Amino acid sequence: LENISSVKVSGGWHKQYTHSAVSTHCTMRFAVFLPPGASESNKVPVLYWLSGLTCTDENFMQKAGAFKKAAELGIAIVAPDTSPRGDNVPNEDSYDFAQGAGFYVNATQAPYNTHFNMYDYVVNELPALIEQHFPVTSTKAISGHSMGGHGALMIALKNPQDYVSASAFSPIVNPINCPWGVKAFTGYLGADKTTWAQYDSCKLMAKAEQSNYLPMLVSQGDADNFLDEQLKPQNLVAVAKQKDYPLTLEMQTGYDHSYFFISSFIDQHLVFHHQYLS
Amino acid sequence: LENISSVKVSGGWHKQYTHSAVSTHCTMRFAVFLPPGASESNKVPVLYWLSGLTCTDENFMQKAGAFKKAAELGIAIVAPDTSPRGDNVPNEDSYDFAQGAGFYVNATQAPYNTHFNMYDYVVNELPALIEQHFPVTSTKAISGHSMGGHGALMIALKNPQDYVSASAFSPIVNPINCPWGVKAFTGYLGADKTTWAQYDSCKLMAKAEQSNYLPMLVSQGDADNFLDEQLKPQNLVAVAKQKDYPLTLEMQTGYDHSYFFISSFIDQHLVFHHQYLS
Ligand SMILES: [Cl-]
Ligand SMILES: [Cl-]
Repeated sequence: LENISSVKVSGGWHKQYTHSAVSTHCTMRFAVFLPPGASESNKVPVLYWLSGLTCTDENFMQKAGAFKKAAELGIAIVAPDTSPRGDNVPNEDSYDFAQGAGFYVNATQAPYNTHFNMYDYVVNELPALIEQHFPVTSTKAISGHSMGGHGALMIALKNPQDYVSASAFSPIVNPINCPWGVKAFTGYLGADKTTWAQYDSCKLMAKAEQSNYLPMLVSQGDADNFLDEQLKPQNLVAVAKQKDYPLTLEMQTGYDHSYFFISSFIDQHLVFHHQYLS
Repeated sequence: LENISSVKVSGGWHKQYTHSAVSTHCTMRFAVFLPPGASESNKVPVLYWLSGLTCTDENFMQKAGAFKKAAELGIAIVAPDTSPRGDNVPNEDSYDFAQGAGFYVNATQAPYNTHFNMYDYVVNELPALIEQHFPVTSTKAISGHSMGGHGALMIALKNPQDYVSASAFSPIVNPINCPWGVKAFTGYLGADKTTWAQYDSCKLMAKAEQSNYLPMLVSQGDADNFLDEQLKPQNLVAVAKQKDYPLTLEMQTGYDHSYFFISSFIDQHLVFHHQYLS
C-alpha cells in the first residue's frame, strides 16, 4: 500500500494509492476522499464509486465535483480502477473489452480468469483494505456510471446485507441484452448464457427477496446516445414494478452520458445515500 | 462563429465554439456556460475566466465545478484559450512560453507580434463577439488562475470602468520579478523592461486612480509549490496597502496550485462577483 498522491479539497483530502492486488494479480491504483475531520476517533461511512469503460479513478475525482457535498455530509469516497492493468495482463485494442473494461465480474474463461476478477476486488479485497487502513466504518453504499452503474446495482443486489443503498448514472441494466454486455460476457464467461444471469441486474432483481430489498436510485439523461442500444433503463423499471422493488429511476431531459451530467446530480445521490449511511 | 460541442449541466448549457480571430490571426476555441433561463428576453451578466499555462478552455469547465453555483446565481461564464493556436503559429516545447502561454499581452517582438495578442483578444475582440451572439448583457467581471490570475487583475486594473470586480487564484502578481514573467516578457516584449510595467499588476495597482478602484479577491494556497518563486502574493498586498486599494488576499492553508484548490473556493468567488454583477 503506497500513497502516490495527496491534495486538499473542500476541507478534506483526496489521495491516490497503489497496491499489489491479490484478486487481480497485479498492481492496482485507487483514489480515496476523506471528508474534513475524519480520524481514528471519528470514523466515517463510505460510498464506493465504480467508473465506466476506459475510465480510471481520476475521471470521477476530477470531473464529478462530489467533494463539496461529501465533505458537508461527512462521507468518504473510494474510487477503484475499472480493471486489472499492465503488460502482464491480457488486453486487446477494443475500448469496450479487456483492460479498462472489466465489467465488474470474475472471468472464468482463459486468459481472462487470472486477472479479471474486478467483482472480488470491489466486493471483498478493496473494502477490507480500506477499513483496515483508513478512518472509516464498515457502513457502506455503492454507486457508479454506465459499466460502473451496472456494477453498483448488480453488486448491491448480490450483497443485500453488506450495502445500505445503491445508485447509478446511465447504467447498463440488462447486459445480457446489449452488445457491450454480450461481448463482455462471451469473452469473460463463455457462450453458456446461463452463467451470465448471475451478473445481470434485471435477472438479479427479478429473483430478489422482498426482505433483501434496498433503496435504489438511478439517473439517466434522455439525450444519452447509448440510451437505447446499451442502457435500456426501462428494462429494469419493468422488473422493479413486478417485484415492487424500492427503485427510483429518473430521466433527466437534455442530459447526456458525460460527467457534466454526473456532476449535475451527484449531490442528489450523496444526499440519497447519506440517509441510509447514517 | 461555429459551435463544435454542446452539453447540458446544472440546468444550463456548456458549449464550445471556434472562430477566425482577427487579433490573433488564427482560429480560436472558447467555451461558454449559459445558466438556466438565459435568453434574448432574459440576458445575464458574464464572468470571464482566464486559464493558466498549458491550459485551454476545457480544464476549468471540466474540473472547476463552477456550474452549480453559477446556474444558481444566473451567471454566464466565458473561458477563452490561453494563446493563439495552429502549426503556422510560433511555438516551442517550453511549457512556460509560446502556445498555451500567451501571458495575456500584445507581443511587440517578431514573429510573436503576429498571433500573440491575447490582451487584445480577451479585452476587446472576445467580449464584442460574446455580447453579439449570446444572451448576455454588457455587465461583466473577470477572474483567473496563475498566469490567468495575472491576466485577470491586470486586465481589470487597465480597464477599471469596464469590469465591476476582479478576483484570482494563485496569481502571478509581479511577473516582472519572477522567472515565468521574465522569460515571457523578454520573448514577447523584448529586453526593454520599461515596456513590461504596463502588464504588471503591482506596477499597475501602484498607479491606480482612487475613483477607479474596484473590488478584488485573491485566494492563494500556502502549499502551492510556485508560491515563493513565481506568485509572490505579498508583493501585491504591499502595493494595495500603500494605495488603500480594496484588495482582499487570503491564504488558504493546506491547499495547492491545482483545480482541486480552485474548485474548493470557486463558489466563494462567484458569490463575490455576484454582488457587483447585480
Ligand atoms: Cl487475466
Ligand atoms: Cl505570432
